[PDB]
Amino acid sequence: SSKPKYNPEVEAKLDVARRLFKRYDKDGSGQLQDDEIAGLLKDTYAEMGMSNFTPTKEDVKIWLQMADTNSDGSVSLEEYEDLIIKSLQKAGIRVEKQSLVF
Repeated sequence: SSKPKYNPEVEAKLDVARRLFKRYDKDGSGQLQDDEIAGLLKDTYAEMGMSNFTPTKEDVKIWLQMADTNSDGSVSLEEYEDLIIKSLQKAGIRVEKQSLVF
């Protein structure tokens, strides 16, 4: 149970999906639909800069379940963030863990 803490180069990749997420969630309750994720990613990647690299449906189902803990059965932004990470690796983007020093 680790948080999305990576280099400042990859972190920016999450800020994008975070700005587009709210653009989809009409309920404005920080919650989004799963079936909408497929289409949401289409515009997400574009803003991320990733080209010629679409998130496979076989993988998406995995990323969701990986964060589909015991709940109503919906997808939120908190989970949608970590998803992008695994979706970026498939493209060939190496993401390592970093830690600041107080």
